[PDB]
Amino acid sequence: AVPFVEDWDLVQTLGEGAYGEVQLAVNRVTEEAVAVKIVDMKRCPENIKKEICINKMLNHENVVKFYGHRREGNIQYLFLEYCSGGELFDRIEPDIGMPEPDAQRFFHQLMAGVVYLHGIGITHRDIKPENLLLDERDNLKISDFGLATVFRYNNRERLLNKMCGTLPYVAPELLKRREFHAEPVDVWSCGIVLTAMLAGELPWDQPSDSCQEYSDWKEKKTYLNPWKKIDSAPLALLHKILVENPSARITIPDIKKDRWYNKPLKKGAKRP
Ligand SMILES: COc1ccc(-c2oc3ncnc(NCCO)c3c2-c2ccc(OC)cc2)cc1
Repeated sequence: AVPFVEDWDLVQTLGEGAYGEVQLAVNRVTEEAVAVKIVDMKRCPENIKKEICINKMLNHENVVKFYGHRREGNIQYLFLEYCSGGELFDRIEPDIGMPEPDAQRFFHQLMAGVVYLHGIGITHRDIKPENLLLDERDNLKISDFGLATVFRYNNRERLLNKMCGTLPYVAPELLKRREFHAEPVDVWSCGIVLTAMLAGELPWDQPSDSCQEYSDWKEKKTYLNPWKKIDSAPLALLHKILVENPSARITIPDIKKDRWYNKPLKKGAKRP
């Protein structure tokens, strides 16, 4: 009943996506901020319709909250939780990474978000530091469900076959096999994200037989970069995640039992 609370000012561009751009909107009355993802549809309808649908299913503290959407002509609007900390990508110093206690905390929160999605039968399919945003308290939130899909419905798993994602994060089976299980693919990409956080570099362009850096890993040459920059404990976890055979790859229940994952490293937030 308050006269102007449906009014938002568009205060700046947060960035450009393929679809279009994202602008920071601020309520004229409350000063609440939200991100507005703008998707130029004459530039596709299949992508955004499913993205919205999937967003309506989601409610979790480590997943960017979906507030709504409007069609306003040929433009789709998605109203989303504003994550003022920006991309996890920007917290990774090239060639260095970040402090191991920060990397562990981000990884904990990433697993909590991924457990949530998988528990409701959704696979994100493009996990990478660009899509892991950070709120004002540096809490990690999984964003962009534009490539997400259902892998479980009525308690029945469906195998995937659409190739998608981003090559350096993509699991080797998605390049080698016609069909593959969804969950190990997201586990793999989380491993590449962990590697990036701890070494400040991606291990290979793609996990194919034709990629020298990938062969080196499969030959256990961890005296090379990026592996040499990583302490033995997290590296042991990475040996379990970055396993070529997805049926042998560690699952998330088992990641939660891993020694590094459970290693005390980090004290509270600066006077919490
Ligand atoms: C410090 O600079 C920035 C830049 C972007 C953002 C940002 O905050 C967001 N909150 C919600 N969604 C967001 N993006 C859409 C998917 O959910 C953002 C972003 C943002 C927006 C666009 C972008 O493209 C480069 C990268 C990050 C936050 C801070």
